[PDB]
Amino acid sequence: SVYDAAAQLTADVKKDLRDSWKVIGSDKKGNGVAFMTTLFADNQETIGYFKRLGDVSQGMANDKLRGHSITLMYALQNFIDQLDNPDDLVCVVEKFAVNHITRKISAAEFGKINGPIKKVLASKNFGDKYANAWAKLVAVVQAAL
Amino acid sequence: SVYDAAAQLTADVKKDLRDSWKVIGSDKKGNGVAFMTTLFADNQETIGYFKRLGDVSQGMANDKLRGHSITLMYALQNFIDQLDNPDDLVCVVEKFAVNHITRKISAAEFGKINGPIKKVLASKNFGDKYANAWAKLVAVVQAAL
Ligand code: HEM
Ligand code: HEM
Repeated sequence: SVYDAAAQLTADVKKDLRDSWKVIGSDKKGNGVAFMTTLFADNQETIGYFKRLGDVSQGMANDKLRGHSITLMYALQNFIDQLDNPDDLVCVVEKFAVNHITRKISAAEFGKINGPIKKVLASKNFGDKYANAWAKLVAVVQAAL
Repeated sequence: SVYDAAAQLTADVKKDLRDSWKVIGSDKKGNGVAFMTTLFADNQETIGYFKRLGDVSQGMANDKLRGHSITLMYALQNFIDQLDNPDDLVCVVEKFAVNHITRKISAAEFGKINGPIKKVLASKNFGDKYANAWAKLVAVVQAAL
């Protein structure tokens, strides 16, 4: 199933992912926090999963949230680096899913990250074309949940 | 404390970490798997913590082990990237510690990774000077467990 989702990552899709990541990944702390604070603002209900982070309204200044946000970006870095080898992408995606499955995060719940990603990409001037590419990457993860 | 341990990362220690990582981080899959197989060989008692991975003697052929090994390298990449800012290094280290604390991995247990790191580093022509540099980085994580 994960392999089938990975099949949607065509040559053009992988190219758009790498080009956008070249910019997005250049500031992991800034964009990582941007992803999270946008998620919490557009889908307040997701905050229920992050009680451990404490006062998330503090944003960047919250050490726990900042730590989580930076770390989140290295999972994407991992995914992006394995794009040319389906076997490695799949094993890393399934490895990543383990803890999220334990947390009872469904594919539908995980999909809520698409909105924030689209908004952050747009703030960097990466249009719908790029948003659709990232949605496909997220779909690979969703297939493992 | 983790804040006191982070201060132990002096100028030259950070420099040796970067120079060695430039080579070691070049092949995350190969070196990551080497780290793990060496750990399981020198400390068979730690295999119990990785029951989910299955037959760990299969090495590279074991998809779950390969997935974990590659992922492990991105945590180190994270640490190396935060060396410039002690505040970020600390929040990233504490974030990383959460799941290991939940698994009841003690500071002493975590320290068993020092052997494997020294051996892989030696196989790449990086001697004691570098092994000790990495031990100091590992000590920062140990302080958070
Ligand atoms: C593309 C998006 C995402 C990425 C790359 C990502 C990445 C990560 C990473 C690397 C970790 C640390 C390792 C672990 O514990 O598994 C993590 C932890 C976690 N993730 Fe995900 N995640 C994403 C989306 C989500 C979403 C949408 C939710 C919830 C609706 C979620 C909830 C969690 C929680 C609760 C933790 C633990 C936080 C803590 O207490 O420190 N993740 N995630
Ligand atoms: C250089 C040291 C190490 C690094 C960088 C590292 C990194 C990681 C990462 C990134 C994960 C995935 C995220 C998570 O679930 O927390 C993880 C999982 C894990 N780590 Fe650590 N780790 C290290 C050493 C150890 C040691 C020494 C043990 C115990 C003897 C250990 C036991 C575990 C276990 C059991 C898992 C879950 C494996 C699975 O079911 O997939 N780790 N570690």
